[PDB]
Amino acid sequence: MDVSFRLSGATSSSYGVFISNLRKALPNERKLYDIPLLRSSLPGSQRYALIHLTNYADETISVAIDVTNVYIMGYRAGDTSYFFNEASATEAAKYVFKDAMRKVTLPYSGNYERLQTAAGKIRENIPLGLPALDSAITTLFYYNANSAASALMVLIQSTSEAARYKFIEQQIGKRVDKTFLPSLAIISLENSWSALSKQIQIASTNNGQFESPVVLINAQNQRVTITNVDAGVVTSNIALL
Ligand SMILES: [Ca+2]
Repeated sequence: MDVSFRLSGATSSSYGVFISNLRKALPNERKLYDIPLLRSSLPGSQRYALIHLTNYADETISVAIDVTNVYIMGYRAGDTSYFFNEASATEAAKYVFKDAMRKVTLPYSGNYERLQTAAGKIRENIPLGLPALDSAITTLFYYNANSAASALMVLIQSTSEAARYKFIEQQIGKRVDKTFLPSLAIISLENSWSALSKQIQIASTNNGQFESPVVLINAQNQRVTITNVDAGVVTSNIALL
């Protein structure tokens, strides 16, 4: 289906549906503990998915996602494509937005270390929420090299990260007419996603137990360590492995 999200008329529920639809567009190798396990490898023609986002002023950006790991590869605004300077994104450009009249290769890869350096700010200090996403879209639709990095981080957390965790989806979706600075808990989840997924996978081969504890930060700003699949983050939060 055409997976889109319109900020004009948005509600917490319409954002939840958009994120649910985005997760459903991702092929699954199978499920582990009721959580979809992403395909570890796919041929280019089956590897990328698109989602479309419209800001309050009815301006739209289309976003390319690598279905193997939910990473954002690039976006399109009108007749121009923009891809991250990284191997996976170069491949993505061979399969999506192929008919863009103009193409540009962003100055950096899609990793937070590179984007934070390019933006001069860390995720902790960049407001999220639906109004934040509207502004990021406007900022990306009228591309400017000096402002794209920060907006891309808002876009990425609003899509990929929300898709990976129900807590993140919920937290962003609840801010309909206000923004908010993400908590260390949100940052901890994003940072620990590959480590956590890997431990859940390993847990399935170890009678439900992690081989390496995963230390996280909860909503109360407290450190808490996860060691098995009975943990709330595994049973009621992570949505993709
Ligand atoms: Ca994998």
